Amino acid sequence: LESTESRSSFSQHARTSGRVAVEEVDEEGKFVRLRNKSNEDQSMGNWQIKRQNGDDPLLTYRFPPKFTLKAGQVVTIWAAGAGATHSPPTDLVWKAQNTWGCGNSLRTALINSTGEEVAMRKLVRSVTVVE
Amino acid sequence: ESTESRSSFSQHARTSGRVAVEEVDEEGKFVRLRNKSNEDQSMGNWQIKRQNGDDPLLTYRFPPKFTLKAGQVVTIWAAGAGATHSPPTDLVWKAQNTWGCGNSLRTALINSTGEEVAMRKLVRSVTVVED
Repeated sequence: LESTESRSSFSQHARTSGRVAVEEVDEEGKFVRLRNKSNEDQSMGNWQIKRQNGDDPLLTYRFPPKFTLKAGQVVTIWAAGAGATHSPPTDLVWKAQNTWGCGNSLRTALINSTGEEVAMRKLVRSVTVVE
Repeated sequence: ESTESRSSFSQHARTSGRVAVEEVDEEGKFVRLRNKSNEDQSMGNWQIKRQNGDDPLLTYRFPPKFTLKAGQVVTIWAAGAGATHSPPTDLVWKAQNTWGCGNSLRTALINSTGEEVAMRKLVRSVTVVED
């Protein structure tokens, strides 16, 4: 008998330089997925992923000192809470952080070994309900 | 070699009465309606009006007697999907090959006196940063 009405919007802003893109970001905070979209391997030892969730404190993941994402390949980095299994080279677990973080603005940035941002993907979700 | 895009996906939904437009296939194969209430809804001679941007209006007409029971769904398939007509859960729109695809899809439920009682509109935008 009650009427309902809502507007939802979900936007994805992506930017990539170099060989590796931030391909998929879990809205439920379980994982971040990268892909080497090139025909050459990418060394990613001591690269980082910086995660800015709104005004939440920055979260930073650091890759192993030696890690290679091969041409065409995907790596998924799982937060500890997701219950995934550490299985390189396709699946890595971030043991220190239980979630990548949830919320209406999630910015995931890939950082190379010298500290430059080389790719990012930002998810924004807005919802308004008629009252 | 650098790439950048912003995509957005918006859903505007409005429902009065017992029956909502629950899911609209972006590939045009089907529309699913849900009786969200604890009571049956008679929908004999109701209509679904589909406005895809400025494309010609598409109009589906329910059978002259049709009941969507409390809590239940009905999926209306375009003839092109190859579904099997199986009332009351699946109805095939035999004359019409697709619900239509595109960046703006508006699906409205019309009762037997011509009132729009529910709707769901899906909009997709994508902008690519220019060289």
